[PDB]
Amino acid sequence: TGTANTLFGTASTGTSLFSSQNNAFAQNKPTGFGNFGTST
Amino acid sequence: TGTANTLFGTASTGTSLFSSQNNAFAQNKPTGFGNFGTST
Amino acid sequence: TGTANTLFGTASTGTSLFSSQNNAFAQNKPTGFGNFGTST
Amino acid sequence: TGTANTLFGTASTGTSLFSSQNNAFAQNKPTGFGNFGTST
Amino acid sequence: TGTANTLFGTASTGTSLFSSQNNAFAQNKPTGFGNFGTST
Amino acid sequence: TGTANTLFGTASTGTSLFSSQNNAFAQNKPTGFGNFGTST
Amino acid sequence: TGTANTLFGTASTGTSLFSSQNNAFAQNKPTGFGNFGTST
Amino acid sequence: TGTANTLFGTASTGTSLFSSQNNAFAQNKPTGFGNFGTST
Amino acid sequence: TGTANTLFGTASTGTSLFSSQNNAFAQNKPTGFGNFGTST
Amino acid sequence: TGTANTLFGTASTGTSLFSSQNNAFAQNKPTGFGNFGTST
Amino acid sequence: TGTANTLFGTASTGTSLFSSQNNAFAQNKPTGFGNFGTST
Amino acid sequence: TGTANTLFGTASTGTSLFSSQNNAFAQNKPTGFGNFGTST
Amino acid sequence: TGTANTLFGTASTGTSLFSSQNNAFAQNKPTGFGNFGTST
Amino acid sequence: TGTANTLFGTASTGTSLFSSQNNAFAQNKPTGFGNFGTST
Amino acid sequence: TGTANTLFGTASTGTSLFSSQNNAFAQNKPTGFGNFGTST
Amino acid sequence: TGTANTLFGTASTGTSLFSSQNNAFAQNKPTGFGNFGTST
Amino acid sequence: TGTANTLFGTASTGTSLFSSQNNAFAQNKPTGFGNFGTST
Amino acid sequence: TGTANTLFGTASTGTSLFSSQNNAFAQNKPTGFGNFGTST
Amino acid sequence: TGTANTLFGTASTGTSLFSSQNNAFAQNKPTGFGNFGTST
Amino acid sequence: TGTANTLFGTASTGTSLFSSQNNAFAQNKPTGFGNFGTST
Amino acid sequence: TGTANTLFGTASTGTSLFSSQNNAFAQNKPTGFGNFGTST
Amino acid sequence: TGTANTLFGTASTGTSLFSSQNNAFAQNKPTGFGNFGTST
Repeated sequence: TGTANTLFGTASTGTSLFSSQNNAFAQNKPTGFGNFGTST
Repeated sequence: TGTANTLFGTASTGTSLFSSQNNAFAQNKPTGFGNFGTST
Repeated sequence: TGTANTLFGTASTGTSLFSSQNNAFAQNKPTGFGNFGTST
Repeated sequence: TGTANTLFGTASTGTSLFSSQNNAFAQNKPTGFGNFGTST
Repeated sequence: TGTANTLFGTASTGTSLFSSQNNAFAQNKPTGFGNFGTST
Repeated sequence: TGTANTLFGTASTGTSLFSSQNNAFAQNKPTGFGNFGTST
Repeated sequence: TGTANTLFGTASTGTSLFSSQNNAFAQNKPTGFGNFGTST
Repeated sequence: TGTANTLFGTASTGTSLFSSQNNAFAQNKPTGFGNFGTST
Repeated sequence: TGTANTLFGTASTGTSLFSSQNNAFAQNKPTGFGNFGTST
Repeated sequence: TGTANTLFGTASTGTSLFSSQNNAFAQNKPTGFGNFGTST
Repeated sequence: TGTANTLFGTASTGTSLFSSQNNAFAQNKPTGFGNFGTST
Repeated sequence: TGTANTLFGTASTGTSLFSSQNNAFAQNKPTGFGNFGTST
Repeated sequence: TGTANTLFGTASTGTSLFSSQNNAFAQNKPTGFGNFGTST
Repeated sequence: TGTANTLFGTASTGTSLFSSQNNAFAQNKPTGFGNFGTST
Repeated sequence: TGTANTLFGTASTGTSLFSSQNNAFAQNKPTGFGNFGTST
Repeated sequence: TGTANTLFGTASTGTSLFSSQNNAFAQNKPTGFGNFGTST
Repeated sequence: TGTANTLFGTASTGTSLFSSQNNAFAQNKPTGFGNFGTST
Repeated sequence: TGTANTLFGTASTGTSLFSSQNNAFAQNKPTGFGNFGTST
Repeated sequence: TGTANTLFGTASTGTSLFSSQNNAFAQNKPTGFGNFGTST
Repeated sequence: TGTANTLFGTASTGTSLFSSQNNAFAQNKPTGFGNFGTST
Repeated sequence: TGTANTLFGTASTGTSLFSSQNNAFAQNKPTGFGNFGTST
Repeated sequence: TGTANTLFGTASTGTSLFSSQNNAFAQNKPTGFGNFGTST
């Protein structure tokens, strides 16, 4: 109720859950994440 | 209820879940993610 | 209820789920993602 | 009720859950996360 | 009730849960997390 | 009631729960966490 | 009632729960945590 | 009622609970925790 | 009623509970904890 | 009523509870704890 | 009523409860505890 | 029931049911009256 | 019930049910009257 | 009930039910009248 | 009931039920009238 | 009941129920009238 | 009841119930009228 | 009841119930009328 | 009752109930009318 | 009752009940009318 | 009753009840009308 | 009653009840009308 981010990760190897949230009445350039070199 | 991002990742190897959320009344250039070099 | 992004990733190798969301009353150039070098 | 981020991680190996939340009436460039070198 | 971040970690090996929360009426560049070298 | 961060860690090996919370009427660059070298 | 951080740690090996909380009317650069070399 | 941090630690081996709390009307750079070399 | 930090530690081996609390009207750089070499 | 820190430690081996509390109208750099070499 | 720190220690082996409290109208660098070499 | 008034998000007033489950690697072996995994 | 008034998020007024479960590796073996995993 | 007035978050007024459970590796063996894992 | 007035967070006025449980490795063996894990 | 007035956090006025339990490795063996783990 | 007026935290006025329990390794063996672990 | 006026913390005016218990390794063996672990 | 006026901490005016118990390794064996561990 | 006026700590005016008990290794064996461990 | 005026600590004016007990290794064996350990 | 005026400590004006007891290894064996350990 709000931003509910769960993770379960059963019998896993290498699991992660990243979350960002930038709330404002005014916000100059809010990033969530930086640059990615390699993905997946 | 809101932004609900779950991950389950069963018997997995290398699982991730990235989320960004930039809410404002005014926001100059909100990125979510940077540049990707390689994907998948 | 809202933006619900789940991932399951069963017996997987290399799974990811990226999400961006830029809500505003006014937003100059909101990107979601940067440049991709290679995809898939 | 609010941002509820749980993790369960059953029989797992290498599980993590990162969360950021930048609330303001005004915020110049709030990041959530820095640059990623490799992902997943 | 507020930001409730629980973790359960049953029979696990290597589990973590990181959370940041930067509330203000005004905040110049609030990060949540620094740069990541490798993820997952 | 407020930010309630519990951890249960049953039969676990290597479990941790990090939490930061920077509340202010005004705060120049409040980080939550520093740079990460390796994650998960 | 306030920030209630409990930990249970049943039959565990290596469990920890870190919490920071920096409340102010004004605070220049309040960190919660320093740099992490390795995580999880 | 206030910040209530309990720990139970049943049949455990290596359990800890760290908490910091820096309240002020004004506080220049209040950290909670220093740098971490290895985590979990 | 105030900051109530209890620990129970039943049948345990190696249990600890650290707490800091720096209240002021003004406080230059109040840390709670120093640097950590290894955690968990 | 105030900061009530109890410990119970039943059938335990190696239990401790550390608490600091630095109240002031003004306090330059009040630490609670020094550097930790190894934790948990 | 005030800071009430009790310990019960039933059938225990190695139990301790450390408490510090530095109240002032003005106090330059009040520590509570020194450096820790190993913890838990 | 009452009205629901959102700009940027779900204004549900009806019987809104979300479910995410995983029944991965799960084996239902009933001789009689078995139901497994009913996510409505 | 009463009205719900959000700008940026779920204004639910109805019977809103969220569920996330995992039934991974779970084995239901009833002879009679077994239900397993009913996430509504 | 009464109205609910949010800018940036869930203004629930209805019967809002959140659940997260894991039934991983869990084995229900009833001869009669067994229900396991009912997350509404 | 009374109204609820938030800017940045859940203004619940209804019957808000949160639950997180884990039933991992848990084995329900009733001959009659067994329910296990009912998280509403 | 009375109104609830928050800027940055949950203004609950309704019947708000939070629960976190773990029923891990727990074995319910009733012959008759057994309920185990009812987290509402 | 009376109003509740917070800037940065939960202004609960309703019947707010928090619970955290662990029923780990716990075995309910009733012949008749057994309930175990009811965390509301 | 009377009003509650906080800046940085829980202004509860309602029936606020917190509970933390552990029922770990605990075995309820009633023949009749047994309830174990009721944390409201 | 009277009003409660805090800046940095819980201003409870209602029926605030905190409980922490442990029922670890505890065995309830009633033939009739047994309740064990009722932490409200 | 009278008002309560704190800057840095709990200004309770209501019926504030704290309890910590341990019922570890404790065995309730009533034939009739036994209650054990009622921590309100 | 009269007002309570603290800067740094609990200004209780209500019925404030603290209790800490341990019922460890304690065995209640009533045939009729036994209550053991009632910590309010 | 009269007012209570503290800077650094509990200004209780209400019915403040503290109790610490231990009922360890204690065995209540009433046939009728036994109460043991009532710490209010």
